[PDB]
Amino acid sequence: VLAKELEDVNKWGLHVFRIAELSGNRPLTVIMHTIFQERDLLKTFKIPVDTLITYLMTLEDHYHADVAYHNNIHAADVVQSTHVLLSTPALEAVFTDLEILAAIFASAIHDVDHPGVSNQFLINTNSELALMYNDSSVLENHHLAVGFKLLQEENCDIFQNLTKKQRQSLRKMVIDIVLATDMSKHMNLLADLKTMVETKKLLLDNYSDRIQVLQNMVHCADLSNPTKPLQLYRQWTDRIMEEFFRQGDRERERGMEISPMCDKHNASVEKSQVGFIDYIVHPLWETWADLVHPDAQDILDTLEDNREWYQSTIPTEKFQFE
Amino acid sequence: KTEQEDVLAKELEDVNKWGLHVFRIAELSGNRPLTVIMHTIFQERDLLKTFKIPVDTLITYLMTLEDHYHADVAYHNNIHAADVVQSTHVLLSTPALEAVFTDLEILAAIFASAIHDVDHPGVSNQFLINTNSELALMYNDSSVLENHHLAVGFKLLQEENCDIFQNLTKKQRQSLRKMVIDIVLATDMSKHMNLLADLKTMVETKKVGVLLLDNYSDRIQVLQNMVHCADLSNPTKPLQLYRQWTDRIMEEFFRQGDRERERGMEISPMCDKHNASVEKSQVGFIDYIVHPLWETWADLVHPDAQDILDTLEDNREWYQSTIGQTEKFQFEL
Amino acid sequence: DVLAKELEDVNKWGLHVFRIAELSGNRPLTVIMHTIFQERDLLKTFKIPVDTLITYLMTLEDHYHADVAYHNNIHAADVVQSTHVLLSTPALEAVFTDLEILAAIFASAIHDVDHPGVSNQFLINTNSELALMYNDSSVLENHHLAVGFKLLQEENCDIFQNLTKKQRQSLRKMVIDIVLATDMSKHMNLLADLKTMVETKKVTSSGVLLLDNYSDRIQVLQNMVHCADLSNPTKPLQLYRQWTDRIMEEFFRQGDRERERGMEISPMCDKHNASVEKSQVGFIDYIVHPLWETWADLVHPDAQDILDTLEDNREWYQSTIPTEKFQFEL
Amino acid sequence: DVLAKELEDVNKWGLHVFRIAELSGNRPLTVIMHTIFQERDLLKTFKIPVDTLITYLMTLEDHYHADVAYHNNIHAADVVQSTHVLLSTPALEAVFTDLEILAAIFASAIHDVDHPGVSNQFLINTNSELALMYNDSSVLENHHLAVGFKLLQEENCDIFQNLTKKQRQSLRKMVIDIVLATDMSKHMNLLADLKTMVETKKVTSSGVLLLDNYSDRIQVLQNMVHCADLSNPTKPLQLYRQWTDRIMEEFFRQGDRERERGMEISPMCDKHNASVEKSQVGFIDYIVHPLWETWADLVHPDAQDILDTLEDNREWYQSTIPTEKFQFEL
Ligand SMILES: COc1ccc(C(=O)Cc2c(Cl)cncc2Cl)c(OCC(=O)NCc2ccccc2)c1OC
Ligand SMILES: COc1ccc(C(=O)Cc2c(Cl)cncc2Cl)c(OCC(=O)NCc2ccccc2)c1OC
Ligand SMILES: COc1ccc(C(=O)Cc2c(Cl)cncc2Cl)c(OCC(=O)NCc2ccccc2)c1OC
Ligand SMILES: COc1ccc(C(=O)Cc2c(Cl)cncc2Cl)c(OCC(=O)NCc2ccccc2)c1OC
Ligand SMILES: [Mg+2]
Ligand SMILES: [Mg+2]
Ligand SMILES: [Mg+2]
Ligand SMILES: [Mg+2]
Ligand SMILES: [Zn+2]
Ligand SMILES: [Zn+2]
Ligand SMILES: [Zn+2]
Ligand SMILES: [Zn+2]
Repeated sequence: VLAKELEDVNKWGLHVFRIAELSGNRPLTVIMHTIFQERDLLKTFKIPVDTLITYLMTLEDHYHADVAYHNNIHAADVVQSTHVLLSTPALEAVFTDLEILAAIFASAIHDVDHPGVSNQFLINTNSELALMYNDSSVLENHHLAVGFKLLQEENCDIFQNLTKKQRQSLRKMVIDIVLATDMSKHMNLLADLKTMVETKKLLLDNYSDRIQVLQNMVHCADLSNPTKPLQLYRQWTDRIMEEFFRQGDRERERGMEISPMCDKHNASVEKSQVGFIDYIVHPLWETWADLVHPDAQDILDTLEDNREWYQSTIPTEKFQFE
Repeated sequence: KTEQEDVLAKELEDVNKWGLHVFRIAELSGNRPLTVIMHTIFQERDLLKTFKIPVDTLITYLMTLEDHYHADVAYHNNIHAADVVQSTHVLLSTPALEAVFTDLEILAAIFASAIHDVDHPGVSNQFLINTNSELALMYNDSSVLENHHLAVGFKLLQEENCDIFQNLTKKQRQSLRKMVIDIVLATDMSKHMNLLADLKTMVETKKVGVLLLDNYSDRIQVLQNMVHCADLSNPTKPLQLYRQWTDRIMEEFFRQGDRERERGMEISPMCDKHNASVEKSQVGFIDYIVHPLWETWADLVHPDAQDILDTLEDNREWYQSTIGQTEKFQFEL
Repeated sequence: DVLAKELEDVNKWGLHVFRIAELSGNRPLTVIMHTIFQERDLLKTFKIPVDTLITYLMTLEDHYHADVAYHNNIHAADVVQSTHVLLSTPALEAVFTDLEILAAIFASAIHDVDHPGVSNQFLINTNSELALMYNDSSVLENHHLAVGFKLLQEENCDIFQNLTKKQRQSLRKMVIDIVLATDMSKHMNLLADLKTMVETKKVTSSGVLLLDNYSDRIQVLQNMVHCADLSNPTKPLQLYRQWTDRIMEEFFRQGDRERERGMEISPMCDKHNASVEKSQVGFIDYIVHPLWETWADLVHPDAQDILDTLEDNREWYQSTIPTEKFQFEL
Repeated sequence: DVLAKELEDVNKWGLHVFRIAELSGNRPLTVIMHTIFQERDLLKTFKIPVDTLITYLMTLEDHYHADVAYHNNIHAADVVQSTHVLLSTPALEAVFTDLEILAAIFASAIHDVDHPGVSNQFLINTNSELALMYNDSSVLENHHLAVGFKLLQEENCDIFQNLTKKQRQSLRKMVIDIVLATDMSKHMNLLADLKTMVETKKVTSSGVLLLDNYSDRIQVLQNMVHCADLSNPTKPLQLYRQWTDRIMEEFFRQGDRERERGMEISPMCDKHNASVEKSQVGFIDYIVHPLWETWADLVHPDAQDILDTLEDNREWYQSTIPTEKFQFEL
């Protein structure tokens, strides 16, 4: 049964692919709806249930089924991971229900309508998307537009019983969160959070500090694959690489320079994963674990066990460093 | 999970708390308080794993059992059974009884609570005796209903897919069966005096952090009295709930009086709507029956049952604020 | 010390006001008022010397009766603080000027000063000096205002000493219009006017209340403090139950006075034939809910969590029931 | 204090034995045995002085090697508590006497005492004095018993002082029969006998297994402790993985010593060419699953959830795969 798998909704390491299969490819709808009930978000913001389901299905339908990694399973995973991260004891009673909703809704839409290729592929091919967004956070800008645009379809406005101020406030937060998922923003985000860990009171008594924690939270949820039970992590690696190698096949067909990690004929899958952890995932997830000491120690330890597992198996690093 | 199912699940989180809103749960479940509460308590206590009880079999039995409580009966219906089930579930987890009872003894107390008033017709044993009912004739005027409640609770195990005990060994089943019988037959009010006197004697010479109970007589004594305490637990509930229980039992009692009047029978204690004092009857019920029982219990599990005993005396005072045959009656138990 | 940690809840509906009264040494109105004024920076804004404030607040509080069980300095503190929370309601963000805000809180602090613990009609029946001065019309409410303003003239008490004449004359007007609305005989007409406002309701582009003339701005401020006054049945049940126990003791003393004197006993003042729980349900059904129902719709959906408790507490009192003509004809 | 809360789970499969070892101050065998003796009333039944029991348990436990990653006191404790759970399975209710229970529990407790963390073959090929003493046959298993019984002779350590000669001679025969059956070279015939018993299984009138001869009775107790000994994979994955890490560390220490000495490296002992997950899968497919499948048959349906976990945990090891001649041979 599906229902019995959803009981793990509050735990790190939910059987997410299992839920994907059991709900008939509706992991984003079933998990988002569970969490909305679990958090009493339908009562608080008077979201009609039919309106919520209809929107969620709509949002899910706009994730591509042929995209290996950035599809509805990835989106459900980031939504659920943010739901767990919100519930850490060191952030207890820190966020309002509007900020809670924002981080969770921002996580839901954060990759909607992904074509399975990078911003630069879109930029180099003179895509209509890159032309509209002036080669700047092309997809991340797009994910937001599509996610907000989708509220306008029949019976999809889930924010209809929010006041003007609540919609303004929510809208600003969702934008600041999803635009922080752009990787060219990782270095400054980690730095800003590095500073907060050093001068913290936990209390956050202005918008700039509050959006900043919420930004990094969803960012860690986005970069959380390596911190998961290994049998799930392994599945995230098979999926991203399948997507990456496809862009490489596409770049190669077109006579383009093949991107970092996209060459199936020259792929150090294992070495790239240690590089992802060493350069990006671990440096961030360690700074999070400081902010919320010791709430993520087992998450941090799972990360180091996976890195060691991937190391043992070793029979783009320029890109990781920058 | 529907929107009503979620609100019901939100109510069900209080299953471990005295004064659960059992009437809201009755409404929210589509009049299935006993199925939902029993199912919850079996999950919580891992009784399905422990006794390898198939889940479909457990739900099919629960519904079937609840279907044999009479909807038209005002007190001794399925909301009452669920209340005694839940109240026992709480009393079992009381700090001073921690790790005292085996898995089978726990199943026995809970199953006994569920079945203990099944198929109650709304009338006393004496009404059934005086009318020469077949029930009385079968059970020789002795614990007529209490025998019936048991007979029926065990009978329904034989319906299709209803045997929740199918994977117990003969030893396990013979033990459980004997404990359920000891517990339900203890709910007959003609047993109140001995049950309490023996409990008083236990408290007197009681060994202990948690209570030490070594032989069968003493363990069955505590279990019988615990369920007897859940059975007599209305006055110890928040006033909002206790008042509902009173209206319900008085509506039941009054129906029996009207039947007794119709038939030119003598009207039973507390069943006369043209001459009843609801409040006065409650003070008697507490002073003579419920308080001396809950006082003793609170001694046994001290100081776990302190708020409970305090609610009891607050409620007695409130019924005192608002104020013969029935005092004679209550005095002799 | 201990007080300081309770006073952090001054922006919340349900402040432990009775404990604050204990910890401050029977000085709740002074501390809660001083707290609210610093919180709203009303001293810097209006050039109020902090010693002049505290002296006046001490003076005002002293003129609340320590022997009156309900209408004392704890009730005033409670009305001040409930107005303070009601002024921060989202649907009213940036609506009211600092002067209009000072007016609301001032009015609430003074609204019951020198209350003798008996009704207008007791004063009127007995030919009291007060009823003869105010011509039997809003006797106590006129007095509360008059005392509240005359204490400004005691030593080092004039908190408005640095207000301009236009500010002073405008503040005075608003404070008067507010407190005179607390006479329960103005309730029927106050609600009618608040109702007609919800049916012809204008809202700013930011979503908040659009009030552009004086009649409507005062109207809202009148009902707000009127809601703060009748805010007991909407607080946590532990607070509410204490307010009922206090109002009745004070009602009962009035009845004892009326019996002694051969006077007809006022509704709810007979200790020998009393229905405390059922009169609470009547208070809620006929007066409080209908008022808070129309406030909720005025600030929709801000006042939902408060309306839910008023309906919760009505149920707790309803369940404990073993003067209606009075409640009806308002 | 936090220890009492963990020892509540002593009757339960999946007890947090590592957490109990940290909380007792590296005394899992002493606390766990003591708990079980208190819960089974064994001290009363056999007039075992309580100080004698503790001194013995501290002594026995002191003789498990601390520097050994798997075959240490934690493993001894784990096998004791697992047998204790298995003895209580509903399908064996009232089958075994008190002295047979005492025998299985004591046997579990002593079964790896003074284990040096290397195999018999290693002790044989290096001509150890222990191999010489035991003529290369069940070298370690003979030693664990000799030490286990030898320690009864230390000061205040004779837990069997108040047992009659008949009882002592009977307990001793049983303990020896049980521990010597923990030699893997006996696995095949022990299992073959369990299967036989399952095929010609008799239940009593009250639904528990019938065993009217010593050969049948000791078979079951041998297989029970054999099951407890091979129970790691049937534990919560979180417990199982610590067991797997600890054994492989122990195996890998021996491989390093064999390499150092120019010896052939034993199966699963080369840290440079290891398949930690493929080994657990094979360990389950060849040894653990055939054993527990047959046990779960004997005690049907008592061990269904134990068997289900086994089957979940195998699949987890398949998923983490990026020796077999040895496994199959047994
Ligand atoms: C589990 O395996 C992985 C999962 C996700 C990523 C991402 O970078 C995802 C992801 C995200 Cl969060 C945001 N912009 C694009 C993508 Cl492609 C990933 O990438 C490794 C890696 O080194 N990532 C850095 C990076 C920077 C700029 C563009 C693209 C990538 C993984 O390792 C192969
Ligand atoms: C809160 O209101 C009540 C709830 C339950 C009872 C019972 O006695 C229930 C109940 C139970 Cl436990 C067991 N045998 C029958 C019933 Cl009828 C009750 O009765 C008061 C009272 O005085 N009961 C004594 C009595 C003795 C023998 C037969 C019947 C009754 C209540 O007060 C009127
Ligand atoms: C918590 O319980 C109460 C709290 C306050 C009141 C008041 O009405 C106070 C209050 C106020 Cl606001 C204004 N003029 C006088 C008083 Cl006495 C109250 O009174 C109930 C009630 O029915 N009041 C209606 C009324 C009062 C006076 C004149 C005309 C009409 C309460 O119930 C017993
Ligand atoms: C959690 O994982 C394990 C746990 C226990 C064993 C044992 O075999 C233990 C153990 C036991 Cl019961 C009895 N004689 C020695 C040991 Cl070394 C184990 O060994 C693998 C395995 O396949 N075992 C077979 C075997 C036969 C003969 C001698 C040694 C081993 C594990 O897998 C690596
Ligand atoms: Mg993205
Ligand atoms: Mg009965
Ligand atoms: Mg007044
Ligand atoms: Mg061994
Ligand atoms: Zn993403
Ligand atoms: Zn009953
Ligand atoms: Zn007032
Ligand atoms: Zn062993």
